[PDB]
Amino acid sequence: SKVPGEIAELLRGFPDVDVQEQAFAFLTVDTGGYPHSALLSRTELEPSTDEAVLFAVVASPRTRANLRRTGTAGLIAIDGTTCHHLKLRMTGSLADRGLLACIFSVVDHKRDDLGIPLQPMLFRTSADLAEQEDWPRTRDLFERLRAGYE
Amino acid sequence: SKVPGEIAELLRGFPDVDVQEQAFAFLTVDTGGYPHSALLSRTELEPSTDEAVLFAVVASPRTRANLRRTGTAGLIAIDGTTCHHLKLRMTGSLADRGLLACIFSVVDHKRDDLGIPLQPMLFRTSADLAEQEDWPRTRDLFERLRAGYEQQ
Ligand code: NA
Ligand code: NA
Ligand code: NA
Ligand code: NA
Repeated sequence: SKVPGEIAELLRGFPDVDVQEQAFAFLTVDTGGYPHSALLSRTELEPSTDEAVLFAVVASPRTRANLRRTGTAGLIAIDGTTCHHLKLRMTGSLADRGLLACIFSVVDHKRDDLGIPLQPMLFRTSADLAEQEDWPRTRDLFERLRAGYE
Repeated sequence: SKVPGEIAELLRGFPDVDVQEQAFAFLTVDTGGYPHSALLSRTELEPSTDEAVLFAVVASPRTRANLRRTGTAGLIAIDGTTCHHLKLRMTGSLADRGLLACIFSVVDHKRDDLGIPLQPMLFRTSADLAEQEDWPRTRDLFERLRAGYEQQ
C-alpha cells in the first residue's frame, strides 16, 4: 500500500512562519480501548520520497506510549469537500529522548466527500512556535529516519 | 462525572440552515484496533438537560458497529486556544433504521492549550444538507431518547 497522493500533497514539506496551517488529528488507542488524539502539523508529518510510507515525529508522551503498545494509529486530513480518514500501522521507529520518529504503512483510506466546502482545523505558525517546538531538531530526526528507511 | 460545562456549551442547540458550524471528530475503534472517525455536528450531539450525559445520533454504519462492540468513543472539540479531547462510555442506546441514538457518560476530559488561536473544522449548513441528512428524523430520535432518559 502507499500514502494516498492527495494526502501526500497535504503533508509534504514544512510550513513557513506567520501562515495558517492545517492541524491534523493524529489518533491512537489507549489502554482501556478508548480513542486518543493529538494535533500534529506538516512540521511533524512527512511522506517518504517514494510515498510508500508516512514518517511522523511524535513528542506527546501518551501518544508515544499508545503507538509502542498497539502500533496502530489514524489521521484526519481535510481538503476541499473531502474529509480523508487514514488508518496506520507502525512498521518501525527511532527514539530520541522525548521524541519518537515513526514509520507508518497505510492500512486503509476513506475519502468522505459531502460535496460541500470543509475548512480544516487551522492554526497560525510563528517564530516563537518554531522555537517552542524545536523545529530544527524535528527536521534532523526526520533525516535520520529517512536514511534508515532508504 | 457530568459533561464539562465548556463542552456542553459547544454542543448545545441545533443549527439553522445557512450557518457555519463546527464539525466534531467522533472517534471509535475498529475491529483491528485502529482508530476510526466520523464527523458530527451540533445537529447530532446534545447535552442532557441536567448536563449529566451527552446524547448523540449516529448514522455512520461502521461507527455504530464499533459502538455496539466496545461501548467506547471519543470526541475532539476546538474552541479558542483549546483542543478538548473527551473519552466517552455508552450507558444507553435506542436504535432506529440506520440510526443509533446514544447516551454517553464522559469518562475523561483533556484540555490541550498551546496558547495560540485554533480554528475548528468548519462547514456551512443548508437546506440541501438538512434534506440529505434528514434533520427532522434526527430531531425526532433525539426527542425519544430524551424522553426515555428523563422518564428513567
Ligand atoms: Na499540538
Ligand atoms: Na511535512
Ligand atoms: Na459528516
Ligand atoms: Na446540539
